[PDB]
Amino acid sequence: EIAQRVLEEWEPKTKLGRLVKEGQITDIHEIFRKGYQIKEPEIVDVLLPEVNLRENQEVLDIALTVRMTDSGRRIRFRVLAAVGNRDGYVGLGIGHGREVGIAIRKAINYAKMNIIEIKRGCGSWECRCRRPHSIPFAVEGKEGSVRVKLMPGPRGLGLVIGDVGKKILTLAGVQDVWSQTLGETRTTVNFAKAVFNALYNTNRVAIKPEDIERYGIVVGRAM
RNA sequence: AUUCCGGUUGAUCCUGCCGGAGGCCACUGCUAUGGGGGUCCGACUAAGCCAUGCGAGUCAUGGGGCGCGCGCGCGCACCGG
Ligand SMILES: [Zn+2]
Repeated sequence: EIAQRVLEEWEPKTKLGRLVKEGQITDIHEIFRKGYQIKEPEIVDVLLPEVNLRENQEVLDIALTVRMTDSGRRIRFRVLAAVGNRDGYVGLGIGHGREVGIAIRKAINYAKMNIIEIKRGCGSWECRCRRPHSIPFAVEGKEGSVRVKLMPGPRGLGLVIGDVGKKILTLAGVQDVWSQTLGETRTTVNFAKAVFNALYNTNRVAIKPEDIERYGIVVGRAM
C-alpha cells in the first residue's frame, strides 16, 4: 500500500535509519533494549505504520504561555500529544510553536521519537485468567508533585482513572485497571508523565520463569 | 468506576481552602393517566387544652324473684363468680 510511499522519499541521517531502510532491522522489537538513539520519526513510521493513523494520535493538552517584553507580550503555544500502537507501544511528546499547527506537528514528532514498550497480563485476585487485558502487577509512577499507583483489575472493569490516564492507557493496549493518586493532578503534563512512567516501570519488576505462565505476561505485541 | 474538574500569576510549579458533579431523609414551587404490593402519614415546636360519640365484658347448667304465653318455654334486672 503506502510502504513504498513512506520509504522511497526518505534519506536517512543516522545509522539506525540506514539499518532500517536497507532491511537488516525488520521488527519493532529489535531497536529497543540496546543503547540505540532514535533521532528520526520515519524509523517508527516504517516499523509501526499504525501510529500514522489519525485514530491513534490523541492530542492531550493545549496551553498558551506569555513572555513579557517592553514592547508587548510574546505568545507561545505548548501542545502535549500522545501516540501509540494499541498493542503495547506508547509515546508521549511536547511541542512548542508560534502557532498551533507547528506546535501540534512538533509534539507528534517528539511523541514518535519517545516510544516505549510495556508488559501486560492479568495479575488480579478476582479474575486469574491468563490473557493480556491489564497490567500483571501493581506499579508506581511519579512526576513533579503527582504520584500514581496502578493496580490490575478483572475483565469488564474499564479504566477507572482520570481522562488523561484513560487516553494514555487506551493507546497502550490496556483495558482494565484501578488507580490511586496524590498531588497536583489538575496539571495535565505532570499527570501524563507520571502515568507514562508508571507504564514504563512494568519492566523494572523482577520475575521468575514460573510467573510468565501464571499471569500470561506479554512483552510488546500479543498473539 | 478503588475517578476528577473550576478558581490566587504578565505567564509557572506548590500548599491550602471554597465551589461543582452522586446518594438518602424533611419542608416546598410548577405539573400530573392507570393498576399492584408494603412494617408510610400531629415524631421535630406545645408529655399544650379538649365540645360530642365509641374504646371491657360475660355466665340463666351458681340463687331467689318478676313479666309474657302454653310444670314447661321465652325475656329483664338483682345477689354471686
Ligand atoms: Zn483477567
